[PDB]
Amino acid sequence: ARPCIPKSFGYSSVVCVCNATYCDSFDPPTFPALGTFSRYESTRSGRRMELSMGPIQANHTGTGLLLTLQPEQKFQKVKGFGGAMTDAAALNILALSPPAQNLLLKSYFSEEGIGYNIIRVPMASCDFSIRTYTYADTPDDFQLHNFSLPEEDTKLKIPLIHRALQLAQRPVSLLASPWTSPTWLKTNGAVNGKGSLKGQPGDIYHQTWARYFVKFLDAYAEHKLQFWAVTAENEPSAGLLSGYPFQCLGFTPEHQRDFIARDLGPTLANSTHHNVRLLMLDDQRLLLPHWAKVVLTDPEAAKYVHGIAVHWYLDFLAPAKATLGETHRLFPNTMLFASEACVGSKFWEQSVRLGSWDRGMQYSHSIITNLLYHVVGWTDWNLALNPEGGPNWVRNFVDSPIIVDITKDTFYKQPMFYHLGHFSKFIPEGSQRVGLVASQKNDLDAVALMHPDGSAVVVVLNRSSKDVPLTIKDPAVGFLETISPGYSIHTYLWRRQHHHH
Ligand SMILES: *[C@@H]1O[C@H](CO)[C@@H](O[C@@H]2O[C@H](CO)[C@@H](O)[C@H](O)[C@H]2NC(C)=O)[C@H](O)[C@H]1NC(C)=O
Ligand SMILES: *[C@@H]1O[C@H](CO)[C@@H](O[C@@H]2O[C@H](CO)[C@@H](O)[C@H](O)[C@H]2NC(C)=O)[C@H](O)[C@H]1NC(C)=O
Ligand SMILES: NC[C@@H](O)CNS(=O)(=O)c1ccccc1F
Ligand SMILES: NC[C@H](O)CNS(=O)(=O)c1ccccc1F
Ligand SMILES: NC[C@H](O)CNS(=O)(=O)c1ccccc1F
Ligand SMILES: *[C@@H]1O[C@H](CO)[C@@H](O)[C@H](O)[C@H]1NC(C)=O
Ligand SMILES: [K+]
Ligand SMILES: [K+]
Repeated sequence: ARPCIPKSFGYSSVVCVCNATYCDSFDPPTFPALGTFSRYESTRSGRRMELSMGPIQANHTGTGLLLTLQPEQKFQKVKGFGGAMTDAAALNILALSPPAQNLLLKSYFSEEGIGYNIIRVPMASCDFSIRTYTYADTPDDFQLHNFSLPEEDTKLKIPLIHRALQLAQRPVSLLASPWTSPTWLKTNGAVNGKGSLKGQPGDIYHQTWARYFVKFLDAYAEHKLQFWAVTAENEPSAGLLSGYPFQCLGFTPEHQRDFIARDLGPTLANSTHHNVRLLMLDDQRLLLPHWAKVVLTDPEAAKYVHGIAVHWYLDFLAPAKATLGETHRLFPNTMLFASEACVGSKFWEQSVRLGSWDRGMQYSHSIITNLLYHVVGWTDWNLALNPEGGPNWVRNFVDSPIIVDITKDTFYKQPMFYHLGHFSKFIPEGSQRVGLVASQKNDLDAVALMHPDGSAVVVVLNRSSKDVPLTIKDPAVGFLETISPGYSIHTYLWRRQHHHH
């Protein structure tokens, strides 16, 4: 509908520049007729989700690389894609003028944008906050009579969530996660540092903490927001670490098991919010499968846990087959969901690299890895940051797919935004991953899914410098002759006519 306005900041690719009167956008989503495919292309050279169409052909005479769709080989159903409405993201979005705020939110949540259908909401403050607070800071209030939402929620986050929901045609799911409890429930009496809930699961401290979740859901329900899921704690391993710099609450896996079994599971199930799903872990994948074994081999905890939330720190390496693969093998009925991903977190990495194609490729490669290892969704971290990668009260700056520059009333869409978009826009909730088989060894990364209405989507990532000709075969439909240019990502969509073999 409106093309990217590119700008270079001296990194490998460009950002797209948006402001109070202009942002790139798509037309309303339409499928090509039977016999035609749609291709959306982004390239390092600067193409940004450019649409082209081609014929599906009955015949293929070539002998080069063939990717054959396996539409009856079915894997996981997809919950969706989105990102996090932290205090930092809310402050950056609202620092824009109302026209630019609108264009930013449309970029993410509308059908003329990339179709996000998940928002992660911190329960009170985290590092991406400028004030440290919980919802029940008044000490020894075990019945939580003074629980209440501050303006960070009522004036910033809740109104923005409502605006996102109005722009979305897809139903949006909210996920909530706490970082710290009130300090009077913790062993160390501080929001950060090494410390856990006082006492033992099943006691007053633990019962109060579980009740805080229900008060949170109650308070958001007064504002007409309902949650799809909650996690039992953001990064429970972090609060076991001496000197941890920001809000945390430490649980060993046995502690989380007992908390869920004795306190959180029973309290949620006894509430009006009993349909809210509970996700365990909410931490890095190398804690799996150990954490899953500890929690899910206890039948009393197991009966409360709907899924396992995992974090992706894209600056780091970790095995996927031994963590996500093994967890799926051992616990195939417990969904895996990626609840946070970020890049640029190491202190020595420039937090915001405007126009980094490499960070874009890290994002899409991670998403493909995630989907090939049975994960049902992918959630980015902060929806928007400033050019420092903040604000952040401990200076823990990081990158974001949208960077806001208040001094120019401008925001910049990073390659990461488009890499994520190649998935979020084209994979509706309820899509199912299907198999995709290469005829010969090759350098491409790819994934195939089927929409709820039977349509096909294939994402093809080329992290190499070399242009790779290829053909996609859909046994029921025909052949798509294409090329994967060096340093590109493509999404292919087509309708699948009924066909008998
Ligand atoms: C927002 O950005 C747009 C796009 O860059 C600006 O519009 C451009 O302005 C230059 C300078 O006058 C023109 O030469 C271009 O033709 C314009 N392009 C388009 C597509 O309109 C616009 O001025 C900016 N708006 C604000 C409020 O700063
Ligand atoms: C389970 O939830 C019910 C909600 O009905 C709680 O029952 C109420 O508890 C409050 C005090 O906490 C009383 O003022 C009400 O009279 C109770 N209502 C009824 C209908 O009995 C109950 O406390 C919860 N149980 C837990 C958390 O163990
Ligand atoms: N030509 C295939 C090869 O390049 C690997 N790509 S892949 O199969 O898509 C893939 C598998 C596992 C994790 C991430 C991945 F990207
Ligand atoms: N994982 C979420 C947690 O709130 C920490 N925020 S962060 O963006 O991941 C991060 C940034 C900089 C340095 C270290 C970090 F962990
Ligand atoms: N429209 C949102 C829907 O839930 C799925 N969208 S879609 O089918 O992948 C699509 C098709 C054509 C053009 C753009 C698209 F996004
Ligand atoms: C495909 O091949 C066969 C001939 O072997 C025939 O159906 C047709 O001529 C070819 N072309 C198309 C577009 O079907
Ligand atoms: K309060
Ligand atoms: K950094």
